[PDB]
Amino acid sequence: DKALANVFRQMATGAFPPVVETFERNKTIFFPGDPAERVYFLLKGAVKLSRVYEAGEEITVALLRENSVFGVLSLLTGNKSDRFYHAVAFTPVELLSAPIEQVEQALKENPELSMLMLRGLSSRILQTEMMIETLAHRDMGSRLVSFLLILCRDFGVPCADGITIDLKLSHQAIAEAIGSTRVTVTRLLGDLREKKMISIHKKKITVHK
Amino acid sequence: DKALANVFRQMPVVETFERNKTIFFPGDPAERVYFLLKGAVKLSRVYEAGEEITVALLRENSVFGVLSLLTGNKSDRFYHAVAFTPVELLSAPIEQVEQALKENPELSMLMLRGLSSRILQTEMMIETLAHRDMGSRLVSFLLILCRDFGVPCADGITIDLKLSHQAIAEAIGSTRVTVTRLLGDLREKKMISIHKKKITVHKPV
Ligand SMILES: CCCCCCCCO[C@@H]1O[C@H](CO)[C@@H](O)[C@H](O)[C@H]1O
Repeated sequence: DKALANVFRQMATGAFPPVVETFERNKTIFFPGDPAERVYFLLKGAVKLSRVYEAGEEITVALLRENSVFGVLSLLTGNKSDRFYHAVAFTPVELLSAPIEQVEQALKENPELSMLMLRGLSSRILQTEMMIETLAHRDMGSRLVSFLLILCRDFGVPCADGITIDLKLSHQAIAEAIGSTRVTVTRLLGDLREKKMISIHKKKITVHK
Repeated sequence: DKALANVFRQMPVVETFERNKTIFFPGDPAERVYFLLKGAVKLSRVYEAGEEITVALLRENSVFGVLSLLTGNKSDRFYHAVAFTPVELLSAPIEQVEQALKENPELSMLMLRGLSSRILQTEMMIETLAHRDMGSRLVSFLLILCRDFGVPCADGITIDLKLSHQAIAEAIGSTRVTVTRLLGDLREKKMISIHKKKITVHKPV
């Protein structure tokens, strides 16, 4: 729509437009250690962004929803070459991507684009802060509940009993987000279901509240 | 430094806050934007269910109090900003910032670096808070302080801030006594030493 076409207009630099890319569920968009080459704009689906820290642990930093920008921190920084993030297609994803150097060029004396970028960084901050609340819980049960509520907000569809998260969710993908094992998540969701707090239909979780 | 002045010249009150004093409260609308000149600011977020959790430690040259505007929460912040140590800062009414973001082309470009820095600081608190044991959380938090406020040492890195056990506990979500005993254990192991209420980390490595 008009918003998307605007992004094309603000990103034109006399070479390629932003490219459409699609990724299947659970496919990696970019790996830590890989050259940080492109900036991404999420059109459909959910992206799990994680960071590999200095001691080497990988931790989810954000569950990015449609309209988010990512892969762009390096450009806004000093040092640039090497990605320390892992981006994964949490669900099937469609996005736009452009070389970092194109973004850097397009930003040049372009208040409209830097304002779009500012809103993007601000959304990234808010989403990272949601993961803070999730991971601050020392018990896995509460992390799982907080994570489900992120998904309710990002992808939830109202219904009689509550809110249906509008994605087919694997237990392993959930475990990876919250730093648990697939086995634990299956146990916890079973506990939640037996307590009548959630129901599951065709792999879509409905949270009753 | 020169960059912070640059952000300001695009966009008035000088204020000081003593240690632990609140700069702004959650539930209050965003009234001003703040440029931090001296000291440390602890930003925390109040979440829907009512828990308050640290989201960033801000150091000199940070700009804060503007996020809420950029995200449509000008009418009621869910952030709490506190002088983690005694602070000095410059502030401006948010209406003037709003005006500048709409007139001055170069302004939002100059703010991208500040927001990027905020993301990186929030991600450090992610790594700290994801630790389920308080000992690891404390150590991670001490390392954040070493990066953000550390001064190179023959002994190692000295965190150049005078911090109370209670302020540390609040930041990492622990009790005062837990932090006291953990710092005690770290001193017994020679991993840190404390002189004139300043912590030196001997090998952050
Ligand atoms: C295509 C690869 C380069 C990415 C830079 C694009 C910046 C996108 O910016 C975004 O555009 C959306 C649509 O209007 C908005 O709704 C967002 O709030 C905004 O941050």
